[PDB]
Amino acid sequence: HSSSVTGVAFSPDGQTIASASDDKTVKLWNRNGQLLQTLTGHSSSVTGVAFSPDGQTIASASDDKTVKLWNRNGQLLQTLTGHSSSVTGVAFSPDGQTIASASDDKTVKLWNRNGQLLQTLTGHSSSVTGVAFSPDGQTIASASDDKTVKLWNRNGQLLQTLTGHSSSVTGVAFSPDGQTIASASDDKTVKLWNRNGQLLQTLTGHSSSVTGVAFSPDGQTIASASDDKTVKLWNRNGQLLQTLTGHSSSVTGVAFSPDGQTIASASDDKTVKLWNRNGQLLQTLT
Repeated sequence: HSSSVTGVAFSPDGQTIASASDDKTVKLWNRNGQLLQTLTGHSSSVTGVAFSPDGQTIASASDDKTVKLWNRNGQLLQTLTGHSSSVTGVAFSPDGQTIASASDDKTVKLWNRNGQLLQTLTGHSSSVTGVAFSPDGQTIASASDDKTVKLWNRNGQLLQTLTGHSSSVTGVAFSPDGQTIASASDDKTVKLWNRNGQLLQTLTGHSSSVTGVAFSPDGQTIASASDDKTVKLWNRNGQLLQTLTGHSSSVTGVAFSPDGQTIASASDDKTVKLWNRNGQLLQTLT
């Protein structure tokens, strides 16, 4: 990548890594660090990327106000138009049939893979910064600069507003068993919540804004990305397990391999880095 990497995701078998960048591309990489494809078509910075559960479809989010759907070989399949400002994040439903997009226009939109707008989730009072599907597919979680996470059903009905962060919420993730919700915030914390909206834990330790959060596939490990240039690994009890050091600028996103053994981090230093659960740096994708 020729500019900041803004997001990273692992394919379902973890053999392919997808990276989003301000250079307006998504790049696809093998686990061994070889560049496989560069997906070209967005007209401004790409802000996030997601793999479909089948590993065949890639979704990308962009400042050009669209989501694009791509196949694993780089073909553009759909352009999802409807947001009135920058799209900041994207997620697939667990059945791969629905795409959720987050936008500076203060909404989440829901789309089918044919590109039809299914629903607009309205309620946030400021930019929406990230979106996640519950692993049962029945709930949508959104993160916002209005300092909240909101939970929604597919009907667009607001279910819960999770309040407590003292600054913008930058990202959101469901645990693989759907029992826990993690949120990242400019207030330098990750907070863990249950589905009732109750705060379970506040993870403290990062020295600057937290930009993204992810669960291991067994839900036992939480990874957080920060402007303090680290990824931190945490257990469910909130204990800090590791600090992954090596990026030379802000870390913007993080993801786990499907066996939870490898962590991918995205950075403004224009790289993706791969790490072991032990905290050891493994590889750097440039």
